[PDB]
Amino acid sequence: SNTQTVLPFTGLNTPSGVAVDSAGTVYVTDRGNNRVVKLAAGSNTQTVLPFTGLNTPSGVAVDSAGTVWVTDHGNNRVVKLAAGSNTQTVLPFTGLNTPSGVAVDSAGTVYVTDRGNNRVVKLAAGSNTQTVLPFTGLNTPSGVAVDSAGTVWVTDHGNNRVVKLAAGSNTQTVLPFTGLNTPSGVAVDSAGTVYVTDRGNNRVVKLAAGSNTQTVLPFTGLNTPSGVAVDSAGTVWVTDHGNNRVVKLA
Repeated sequence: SNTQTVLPFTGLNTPSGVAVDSAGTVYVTDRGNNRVVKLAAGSNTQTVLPFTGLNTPSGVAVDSAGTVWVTDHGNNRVVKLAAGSNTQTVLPFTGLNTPSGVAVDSAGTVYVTDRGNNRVVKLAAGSNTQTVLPFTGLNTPSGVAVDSAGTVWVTDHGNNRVVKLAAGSNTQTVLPFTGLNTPSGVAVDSAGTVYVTDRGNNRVVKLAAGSNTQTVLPFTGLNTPSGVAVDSAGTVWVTDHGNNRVVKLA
């Protein structure tokens, strides 16, 4: 489209994370207001999800069954709400320090960027014991994404790079992005295109599947974009954190 639309959220303050489910519902962590909000496709009226006591919520993910996971960055925990639940559940992660991003795969496995500990942790579906993924050399990692094949992508925020780890691998690959300044969010689509919010450069970039060099997306007037999500139609949603808004691009 090359023409962005602003989503009709109201009263956002420094929105951080964004996720989109199969029905086109958009979930946003309204980080400055300690709340998570959602907008149904073609809806005009946002709903506030019944989380309690959040402290700078920073990442959000949503599975096929509509369960919502949120990184409660200030409380060193990850919380979830099942589709029809009014009580949040704290996941049995241990030792988290300022957790930032979260992603969930088709099997229900949850991946979290444990930002203050420079590591990525996972809770396999049906398991109560976390494992630490074998990334190396991370510095204050923020965004995380997982594709259909179980490959995990991480924005290595402090090192201005984006890395990936194939499932069951001891091999970390640095992706060929260029000139990144504080990459903070990452998304991958079913074709394997990777989208990254380049926060310090006020732009969003992508490495199209099969390409050796990045493209800058035709967004307009971004200020410190923070999070990115993609749906099955290729629509890109970005939390334009410094402008207290959420933008999308078909």
